[PDB]
Amino acid sequence: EDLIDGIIFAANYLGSTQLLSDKTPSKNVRMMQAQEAVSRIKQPMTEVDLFISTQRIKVLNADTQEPMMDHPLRTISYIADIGNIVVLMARRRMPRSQYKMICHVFESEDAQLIAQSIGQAFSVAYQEFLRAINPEDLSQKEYSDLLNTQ
Ligand SMILES: [Cl-]
Repeated sequence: EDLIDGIIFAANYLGSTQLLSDKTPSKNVRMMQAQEAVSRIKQPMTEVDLFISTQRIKVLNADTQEPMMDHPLRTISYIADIGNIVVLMARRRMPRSQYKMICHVFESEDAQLIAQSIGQAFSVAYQEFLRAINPEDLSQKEYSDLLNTQ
């Protein structure tokens, strides 16, 4: 076989928004944060390399090759692409009972491939809960809802 364990994409990092809350943010709140982040795109940027594996997503400065963000895959709450834009949201570590959600925005010719690569690295892990129900017995609306709350 020719299994791929990691992939790196060039992209321009446009910046991020951060949301603090006293309870984990709902789906409706996360989608509001994602739209607001996109609506801010005018435009300063940093060239980055975006590394995706089954364990984590890391953003490296392209020029220095030093990490700027390192997110374990299990903390990603949302990934989407629209045109050349990629939006990636992650729950940041906070003391107990405080919550911080970060929404990063990138631009790349490979936006759709990047979002697809993240999405599938994720739902690979999430479906690894055969040892906790058989995903293949959940409808589309059931699995989709699992991903949006769990
Ligand atoms: Cl890794």
